[PDB]
Amino acid sequence: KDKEFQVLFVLTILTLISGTIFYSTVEGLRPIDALYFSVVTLTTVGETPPPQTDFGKIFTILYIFIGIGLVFGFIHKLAVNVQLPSILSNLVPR
Amino acid sequence: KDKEFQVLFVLTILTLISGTIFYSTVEGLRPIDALYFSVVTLTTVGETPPPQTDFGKIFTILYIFIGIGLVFGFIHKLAVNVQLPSILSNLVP
Amino acid sequence: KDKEFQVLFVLTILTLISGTIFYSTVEGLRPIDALYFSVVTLTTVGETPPPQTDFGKIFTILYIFIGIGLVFGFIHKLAVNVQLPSILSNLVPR
Amino acid sequence: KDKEFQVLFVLTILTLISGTIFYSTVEGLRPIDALYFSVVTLTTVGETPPPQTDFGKIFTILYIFIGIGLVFGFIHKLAVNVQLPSILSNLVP
Repeated sequence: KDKEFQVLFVLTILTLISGTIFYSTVEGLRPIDALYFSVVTLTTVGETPPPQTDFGKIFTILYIFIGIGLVFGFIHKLAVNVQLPSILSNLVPR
Repeated sequence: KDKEFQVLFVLTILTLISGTIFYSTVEGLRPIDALYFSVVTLTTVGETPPPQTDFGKIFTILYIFIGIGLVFGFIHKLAVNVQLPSILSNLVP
Repeated sequence: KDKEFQVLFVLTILTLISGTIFYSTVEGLRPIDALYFSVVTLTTVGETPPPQTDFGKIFTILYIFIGIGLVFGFIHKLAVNVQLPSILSNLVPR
Repeated sequence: KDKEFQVLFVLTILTLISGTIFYSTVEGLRPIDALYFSVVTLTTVGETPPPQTDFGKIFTILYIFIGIGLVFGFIHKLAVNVQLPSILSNLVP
């Protein structure tokens, strides 16, 4: 698998579980929506409203600075170490 | 050009067709809008509302993780291997 | 100045003038707003509504793919070749 | 740590204080909201409305160009020089 990708994967899931728990609890979201927000926020897509609560905004500011690096690193490794080899193997003629 | 840019181009179009098909079918969008969402979502611009359905949100979460890398790699190759040479050639007196 | 940064700067301004002209004309925006959109769109910040018109959406899709690379390259060079030296010079004790 | 991360940290806080002061004063926002906008705007997340005033839009255009590089450089250094070592040390049995 490659221990780095594996670890990046775990950390990213941990980061997303944490956001998911925080947003459903504090912003009153359904888990699906708290997870959805966490994800589109850390990947910087952002096509949702902002948080309503001041805790929500605060946590969110911290969550982005601490979380964006992990998330983008995971994507990088996924693309470089997972997807690129898959594509390679799939462009082989047999 | 080069087979690499060409392939990256095809994959990106495939990824965008797939999103287009998914969003028009599941979120009920006109193809233009499903394509428009796919594109602004994978490039992370996101200037639209979120998906309405739970399938839509689920697929979208997966589509971002799997798709952002391809899309940004394609833009990278386009910039480096297509646009930069074009600008070079067209700065020559 | 450094000819590369200079050229990147010009291209980015050209790209932004083009978007500014397109959006004020086709989406009916005030120039300030057409420029504002162009900018937050190419930098991927996106905190505006989408385009209304189908031409608008089409042009926008093409404008992002062709424009995001230039814009981010310009930012990179600005940060590396302009801002970093300024900061350096400004951390010198005299 | 290292003087570099430290400096990048200070500059980012300075850039965010400046945006905070600007937006609360010119766009009439509570400091929490002016800080919140500054942050999601420079990190490019953007999940809020745009500025209302023309000064606000102008400043914001400039603030993105000048500020995005600092902010992303700081995140880079934080990830590379702070978070990676922390994770390393805490994977040791």
